[PDB]
Amino acid sequence: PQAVVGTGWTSKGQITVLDMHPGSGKTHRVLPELIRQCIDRRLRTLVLAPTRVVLKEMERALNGKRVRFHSGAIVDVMCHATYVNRRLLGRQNWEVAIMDEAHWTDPHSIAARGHLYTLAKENKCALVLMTATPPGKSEPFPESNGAITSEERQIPDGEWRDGFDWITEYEGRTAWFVPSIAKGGAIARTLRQKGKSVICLNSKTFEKDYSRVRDEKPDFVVTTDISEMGANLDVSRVIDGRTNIKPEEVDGKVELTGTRRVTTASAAQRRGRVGRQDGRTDEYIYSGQCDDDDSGLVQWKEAQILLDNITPVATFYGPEQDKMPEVAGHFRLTEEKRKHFRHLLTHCDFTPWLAWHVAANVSSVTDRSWTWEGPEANAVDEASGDLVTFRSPNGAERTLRPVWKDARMFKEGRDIKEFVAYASGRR
Ligand SMILES: Nc1ncnc2c1ncn2[C@@H]1O[C@H](COP(=O)(O)OP(=O)(O)O)[C@@H](O)[C@H]1O
Ligand SMILES: [Mn+2]
Ligand code: NA
Repeated sequence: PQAVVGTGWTSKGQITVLDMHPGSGKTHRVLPELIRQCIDRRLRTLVLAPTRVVLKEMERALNGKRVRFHSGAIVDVMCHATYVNRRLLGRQNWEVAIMDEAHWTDPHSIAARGHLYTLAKENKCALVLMTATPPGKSEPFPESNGAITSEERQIPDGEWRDGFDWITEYEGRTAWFVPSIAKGGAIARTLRQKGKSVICLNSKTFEKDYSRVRDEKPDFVVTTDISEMGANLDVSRVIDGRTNIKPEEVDGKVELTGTRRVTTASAAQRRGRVGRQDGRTDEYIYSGQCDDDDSGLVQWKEAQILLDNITPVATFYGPEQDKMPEVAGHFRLTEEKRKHFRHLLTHCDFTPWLAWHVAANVSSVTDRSWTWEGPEANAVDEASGDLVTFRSPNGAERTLRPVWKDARMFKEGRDIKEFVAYASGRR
């Protein structure tokens, strides 16, 4: 059991980074020991899971302990997002905070470790960050429970016919990381045409399909970064193009153009899907280098948006603090507008970026004219190339043309149809 958590780790102001390689037992071994200690010492304790799947991991890992799981117990377990979103309103307090997967660059995750770091720094609580890749450390090839042979090869970027026999002549199960759902679909179509069984994991398919992997044992799992954390794919090979889709504010809009190179922490998680078992050798096949400079991504603005509205002078976790795009408190809203912000996040599935721009600028919680009164360049097109139309309750035909344009609302795991429900005032 890691050295720095024998005792004194639970002391107000203590920040414990556990740099623990993948498969090393952060979730199923170390966490139950930290909770057993916290409960014996009667310390009110917060546990933060990135995702529902890691939360369900924790429910098994903390089976037979007095713990309350959130969607007469002093340990609260919830998702990073749940914590931050609740703090946007009679807030609860804990004196120990344990964050699992504390590398995650989801804006709720950056915001939560920022708030907890700030509290720690003011002696309000003790903080434990657990991850294979602490923020600041640049290490794509961390340690494994078993050997991984890592090799650079050219990897197909879409459909292919000949020239990559090593993909289909492999005898074990593979996980192939792809930068988008669309790129995922084209890889999966080719693999199935080559007679392979394939399950696609992404935000649209996960809750139905993740549990199928264990059972069906497909030749391939074609997955986005959704599988970077707490996903057990039980594969012997990862194929990793080392790309991701990059949400970025460009000329006042959020775009999803093109690909960025992954961060070391992402490459490590992707490689981390294999080498989980000693006495087995697994493969990690990759293409090209990593890039730890993700400062231009909208996630940092979205993290500050969330952090400024859940708060001394609050900062990001120290290593990430260079990436706060504005002076602390810049994005704080009035109470009344934070209420609107929280509604749009929790009930309308808005990005933090869009929810902030709407709540800061719009007169009423009932106004929808912002969805059609944007500049002509912001008009949203259907697949067939026609501009999306819908009807306000008075029967007026509108073209979807939002003042604030976030491409994430109209592709890659969200549908135009759900935004139209909101724009037409059905919400
Ligand atoms: N106390 C325990 N009870 C049950 N399984 C455990 C326990 N400790 C470790 N394991 C198992 O050992 C492995 C630990 O890896 P895991 O906790 O996923 O690592 P990490 O979170 O550091 O990536 C898993 O297969 C887990 O189920
Ligand atoms: Mn884990
Ligand atoms: Na399928």
